[PDB]
Amino acid sequence: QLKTSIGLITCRMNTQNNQIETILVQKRYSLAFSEFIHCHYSINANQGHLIKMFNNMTINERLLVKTLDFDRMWYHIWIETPVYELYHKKYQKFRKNWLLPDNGKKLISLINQAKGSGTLLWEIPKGKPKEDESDLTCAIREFEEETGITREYYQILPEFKKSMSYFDGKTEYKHIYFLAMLCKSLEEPNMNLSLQYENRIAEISKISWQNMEAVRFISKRQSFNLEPMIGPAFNFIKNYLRY
Amino acid sequence: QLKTSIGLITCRMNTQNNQIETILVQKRYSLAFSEFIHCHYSINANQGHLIKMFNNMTINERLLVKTLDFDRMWYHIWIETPVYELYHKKYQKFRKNWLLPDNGKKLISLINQAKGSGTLLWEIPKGKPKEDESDLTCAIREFEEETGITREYYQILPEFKKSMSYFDGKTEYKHIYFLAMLCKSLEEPNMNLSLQYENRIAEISKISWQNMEAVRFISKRQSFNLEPMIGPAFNFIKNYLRY
Repeated sequence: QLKTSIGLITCRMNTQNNQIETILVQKRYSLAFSEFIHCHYSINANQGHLIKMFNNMTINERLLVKTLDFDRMWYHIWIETPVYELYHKKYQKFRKNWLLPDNGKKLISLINQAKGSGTLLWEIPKGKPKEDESDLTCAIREFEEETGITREYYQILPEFKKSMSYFDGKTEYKHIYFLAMLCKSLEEPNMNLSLQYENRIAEISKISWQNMEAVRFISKRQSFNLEPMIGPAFNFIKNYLRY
Repeated sequence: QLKTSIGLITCRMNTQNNQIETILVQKRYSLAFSEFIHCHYSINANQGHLIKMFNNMTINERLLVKTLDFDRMWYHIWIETPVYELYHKKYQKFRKNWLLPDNGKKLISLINQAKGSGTLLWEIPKGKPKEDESDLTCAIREFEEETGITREYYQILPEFKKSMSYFDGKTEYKHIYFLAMLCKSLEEPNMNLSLQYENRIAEISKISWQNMEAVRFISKRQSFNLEPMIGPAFNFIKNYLRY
């Protein structure tokens, strides 16, 4: 099939240096954890995944799994949003895998034997377009759903549009990116994260300005490499700022 | 008074580059969170702290506080180690601050109004010496309590010893550091973190080799600056490796 996400690259010049920075966001939890409490694994096939899943969670996440209070695990991703059917499907699939048969003991054992720890991803804010939206409207909406940064702080630069496509697993994920330049100054965007706006924090743990060296530094340390999108983003910024 | 911690700086040469790296560890939770469930704050004095404490927690931590299940907050730091008296002291101090008076509503409100998010520290493994120990014995013991890295992997370099002293708050914290060079190769130290060794994970979320640029990068982004200890550590390594 074709999974397609659309995001926005928002940049500024932090006047202290002659350096272009962009907004990246960090995820609160790992994919591995999310795959676990949504049961994206089988207990009859693919052992090697079951082992990788547990290893690629953070230590805190594993500690949550060691609890066996699936509700506590659910809260970590959902934070009390009401999905009962979703909940109870996953809960019963959870109950039949390690509570009925072995009473946790295989799960708990697998948790203990799990070695190392995962890494929470830095990403360009991106999302899935609503049915009646233009690409750019999705990008705008998703960008400030995720950062509180409203329209009056940036100007869309219309003639930029980059598109990565992935199939490392497999199907095809198309990632499309517009570009924005900041105008009203905004020195501390990580300050828009607050538990009262439960959708900025549903998935984000940090918002932050990142120059290029930060972009490269983070990319050496996570599977998702994001120089191919910030590289051209910043180049386009430079050529724009000249004129 | 004189608070004194003693740690060990363990280095290697990752042959791929001509680059010296050292072991740093990351904390699982923030000081702000730990100050909160141990009641290192007053509700009658120092409002400005109460606000900073909440802001300097991670989003997950705040979500734990938004639970009001103090036991769930306790588990985050203690992971079921038996301290009942400690627990019940802190629980009752917790109960009388926001459960009795306002039934959470001021605490929950303060949580919601909390803006931004904290950062979990990267540190050189360090600890507090037992009563009958030499400095170096504390450093050795604490180093592999915290990383699983036993004695046969490194050689102590005896003629290095660095000592920082802090009083930004205030009292005096003396931080003393020995130096070790790796010998048996150890390509992936983050693999020693596992919930079966509950004391390596009690406080650590990642172990990792860091070259100098990583050291500087992390230091621009956390209050604890650690170039003054790795700087001389690496210099001493270089001069050692020559001869």
